Amino acid sequence: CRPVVRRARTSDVPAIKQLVDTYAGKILLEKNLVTLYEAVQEFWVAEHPDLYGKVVGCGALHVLWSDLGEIRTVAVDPAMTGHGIGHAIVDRLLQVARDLQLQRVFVLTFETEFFARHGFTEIEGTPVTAEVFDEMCRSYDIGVAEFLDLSYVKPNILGNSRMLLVL
Amino acid sequence: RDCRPVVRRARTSDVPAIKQLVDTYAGKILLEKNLVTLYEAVQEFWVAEHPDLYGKVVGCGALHVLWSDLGEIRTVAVDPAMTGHGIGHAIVDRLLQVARDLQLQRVFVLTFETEFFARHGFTEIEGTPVTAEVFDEMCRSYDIGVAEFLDLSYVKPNILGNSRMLLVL
Ligand SMILES: CC(=O)SCCNC(=O)CCNC(=O)[C@H](O)C(C)(C)COP(=O)(O)OP(=O)(O)OC[C@H]1O[C@@H](n2cnc3c(N)ncnc32)[C@H](O)[C@@H]1OP(=O)(O)O
Ligand SMILES: CC(=O)SCCNC(=O)CCNC(=O)[C@H](O)C(C)(C)COP(=O)(O)OP(=O)(O)OC[C@H]1O[C@@H](n2cnc3c(N)ncnc32)[C@H](O)[C@@H]1OP(=O)(O)O
Ligand SMILES: N[C@@H](CCC(=O)O)C(=O)O
Ligand SMILES: N[C@@H](CCC(=O)O)C(=O)O
Repeated sequence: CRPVVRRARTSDVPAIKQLVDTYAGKILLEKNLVTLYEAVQEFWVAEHPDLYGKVVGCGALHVLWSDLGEIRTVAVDPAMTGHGIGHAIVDRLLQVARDLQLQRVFVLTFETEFFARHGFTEIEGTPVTAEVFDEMCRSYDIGVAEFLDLSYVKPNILGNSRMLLVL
Repeated sequence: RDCRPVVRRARTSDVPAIKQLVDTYAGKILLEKNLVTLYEAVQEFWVAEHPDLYGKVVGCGALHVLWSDLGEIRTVAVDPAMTGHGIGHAIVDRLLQVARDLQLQRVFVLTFETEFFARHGFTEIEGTPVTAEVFDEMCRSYDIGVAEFLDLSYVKPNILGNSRMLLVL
């Protein structure tokens, strides 16, 4: 299995949404269409080569600061799991992270083994509320960035695990 | 065109240069932008390299996707010492190609540089701007149903009192 992983187009957003909706709830955070469209340039999709490039998976990398990214919304069609599509997507995202000149990537996930294959290690966060987080983000600049590591404080909504990768 | 520069995807390392370009024109000409905004939006940004000066960033531009069929051109800026040589146009050429690649159907822009954008096929349009507060209510409601009747390009607030222009791809 050699999925093609490529940058998303607006035309893939429906398939992305469908993927999210499959797992949305206590596993993945819900996303509406407008949110996805706006984020489209963060998104990569996996194609099924034998099936004419049909989209069977997705993932996103979101930039927080000059040195830090977060992987989000990685999902694979439940009928296509276990063939390396997932790992392919993550591989791509990490390369993008490198190309962008990021130094670290974090993720919030229940799939700790999956991510551990990529070198992610579980860390103990200091999560805050959404409100506190919004305060932090509003103040965020060079000075604040000196002492505040967003990877540690990013809210944990689903109650999953926090993991970190040093590029 | 004098300068046919390399136009490439932004990196986080480029953001200080981008910020410098924006701050050069910010206020009346361009909407200001802090570092955090820029970092988050980095993946929307393209930069123009000086062909001889160690690839130094001498221009920038971005495209922002609003909905399946619509995008907006933002924060296009060129080093003042390097203007009039085709860098601007090279940037916009790229953004427009990105738009097409993305499967956008239309692109808009809010600008004082009307002749510049007209070169790329943009025509002025009669906006019906709303307040920022209203625009935010609109965005919070936005979905397939609303998009049926509400064209965000007509209503996006005009902060700077410039011209509103549209391009059908
Ligand atoms: C921020 C976030 O997104 S949080 C992250 C997680 N997202 C989710 O939980 C959403 C719901 N879950 C899913 O969509 C999927 O189950 C995913 C994304 C977790 C995994 O997708 P999969 O496509 O099954 O992943 P992939 O197939 O690459 O790997 C799974 C197993 O297949 C096998 N496999 C791995 N690589 C390959 C390969 N190259 N070729 C063949 N088989 C492989 C391995 O046995 C592997 O197990 P591992 O997890 O121990 O490495
Ligand atoms: C959302 C938004 O971005 S709003 C719009 C853009 N932003 C701004 O206004 C920010 C401030 N302005 C700037 O940074 C610049 O002046 C820009 C971006 C508007 C123009 O950049 P430039 O690099 O000067 O663009 P470029 O050289 O391609 O400009 C073309 C003009 O200069 C002259 N010119 C351009 N290329 C050449 C060339 N190769 N040889 C000779 N003359 C040229 C032409 O007269 C042309 O006229 P036009 O304005 O009718 O097209
Ligand atoms: N990748 C993020 C979007 C990040 C953002 O643009 O805020 C998501 O899946 O929603
Ligand atoms: N491209 C926009 C940002 C778009 C966004 O909200 O992501 C800018 O010039 O900052």
